[PDB]
Amino acid sequence: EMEKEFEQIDKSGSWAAIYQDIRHEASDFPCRVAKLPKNKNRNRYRDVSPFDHSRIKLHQEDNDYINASLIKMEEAQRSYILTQGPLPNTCGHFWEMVWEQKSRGVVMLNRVMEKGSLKCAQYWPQKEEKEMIFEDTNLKLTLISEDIKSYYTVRQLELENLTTQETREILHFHYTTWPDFGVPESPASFLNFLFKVRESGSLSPEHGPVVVHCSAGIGRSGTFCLADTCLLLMDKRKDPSSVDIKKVLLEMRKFRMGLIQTADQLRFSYLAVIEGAKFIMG
Ligand SMILES: O=C(O)C(=O)N(c1ccccc1C(=O)O)c1cccc2ccc(O)cc12
Repeated sequence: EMEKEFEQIDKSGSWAAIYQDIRHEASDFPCRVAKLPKNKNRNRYRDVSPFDHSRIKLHQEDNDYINASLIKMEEAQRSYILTQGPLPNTCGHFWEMVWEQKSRGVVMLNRVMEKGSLKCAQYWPQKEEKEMIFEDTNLKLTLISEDIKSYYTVRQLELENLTTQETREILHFHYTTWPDFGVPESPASFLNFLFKVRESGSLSPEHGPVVVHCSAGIGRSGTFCLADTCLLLMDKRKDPSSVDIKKVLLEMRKFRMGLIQTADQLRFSYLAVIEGAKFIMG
């Protein structure tokens, strides 16, 4: 029982202590390509880089670098591409990846501006009549429709490979209510957001992996992925009480560094899963 474990950590207020153990045990792999001088401007943060073994490679002979990692959960049979919020110069790389990986959905967990500063480039068109064109990767992006709700917004986008004239419908799932500081009050809205993404089929195997991001693509993105897999795992195994979130997180951390950046975030992940399990259980 993780809820029981939850109350023990809260009781003895040892969240920070536990988050730190996870941090210490976490994997550590080379990020050589990410550190190459040529890719300097392709990274938003100096300390957040994709391990070389799990990075996403753009299908171009020039520079195949993009700060994104493929997190493959074998047991859950769920894959996710966690990446940083694109930069002024990597928006075309970002959509090239979505196209190349055959992604159906894009999950954004932050706002373009937070705490008074740019946390992500405006990488999608805000008006139907103002489509965007990324000349470097020869891609056209069009806002087909948008649905703004209290806690999030779903956008229907059309991505066209100008080279082939081929087009695909991309679902933009944007969580707009994540607090500037700390984590959400209750996991409620977050979980609903997750289920909406699920319902879309964006997380399903008949499509490429979903593309998730916030600013660094490790903190909030990690929460989204950790929560989803754990819930899925409790839905698959014979004993849902066997799903160890700390264990799952460490497994994901073999694919990208720093998933879950704070003890608050970790605590929140527990809430999300515990609260999500009460509903998803039936
Ligand atoms: O974009 C992220 O991965 C995010 O999770 N980060 C956070 C880290 C600690 C506390 C809160 C957050 C948050 O945004 O909810 C971040 C991780 C790594 C580097 C970051 C640089 C700037 C920033 O605003 C958030 C970062």
